[PDB]
Amino acid sequence: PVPSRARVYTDVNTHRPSEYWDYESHVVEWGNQDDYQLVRKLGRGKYSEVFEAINITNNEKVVVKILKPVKKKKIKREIKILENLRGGPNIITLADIVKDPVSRTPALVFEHVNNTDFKQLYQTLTDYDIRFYMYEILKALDYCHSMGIMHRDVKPHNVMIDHEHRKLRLIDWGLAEFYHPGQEYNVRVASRYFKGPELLVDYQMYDYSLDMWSLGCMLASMIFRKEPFFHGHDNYDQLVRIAKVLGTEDLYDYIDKYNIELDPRFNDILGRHSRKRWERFVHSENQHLVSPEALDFLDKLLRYDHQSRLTAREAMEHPYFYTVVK
Repeated sequence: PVPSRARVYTDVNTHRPSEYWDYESHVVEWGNQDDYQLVRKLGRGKYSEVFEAINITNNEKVVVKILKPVKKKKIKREIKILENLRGGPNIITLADIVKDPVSRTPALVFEHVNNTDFKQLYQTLTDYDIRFYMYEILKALDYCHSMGIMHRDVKPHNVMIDHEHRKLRLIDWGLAEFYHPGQEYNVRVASRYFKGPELLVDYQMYDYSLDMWSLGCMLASMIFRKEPFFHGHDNYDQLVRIAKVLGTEDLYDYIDKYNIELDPRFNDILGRHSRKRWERFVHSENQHLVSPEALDFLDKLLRYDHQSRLTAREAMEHPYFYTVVK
């Protein structure tokens, strides 16, 4: 395959001191674990467990994430990314790092986020709230991309919103990575329904624009009230579901452009499909969420060619957000 490079924030990391991105060399500053009282486990992932907790020194509600004793490399990567992004718009705030006595591993403490006030993005929102919260997610993505970081796991479960106060956080930076031009990355990132075509066709030289495809998948599910929008039964069927919408000729042009050697299974299952107009997904019960601006925006995110997709900053300038107070 031919190389690719991000068209924005291309060499951010190249120009930084090595300490910025060389997470393996990072030295952890430890707090005191007994400042935190675990209240209940909220969830369990492949690499962590998350808990509702209280900082008993000040009665503050916090979220604690105990990192499973997997590859230490991944632990330092998440910590370094969270410290580099700390204070950025809508980025979850890492307040402390303590050693859990039971797991014997680092436990990350997050402040200004709690399970009572903030909830995962599982709500059915109005047109205005979709635009408002999508703009808040874009502020987080433009910030992390501008800091040379790709999130690689954008999905509803990684967006926390306090609806009463209209606050949002982009969470779970466990799959995030530093972008370096020319670097090959693992394609086993993101949840199936949110995987970009680059991951499905095994193109490793991807970049920040992967997060923009995932965002487009979220948007399409919200405006069309179809969860998930691209509902593949496995990774092979996931690309067929995308191709039934966007067509196979632009997919094959994308594969041709980057000289991707396609898995032969895809040539057997893809067949030939033409692009559908978005109005094919509009019906009486979602038409109130659809506008010409929403369709144009969706169209500019959901493009096979990762270099052609809107970037997070270009998305912030799009007409879909003109109505959002900024």
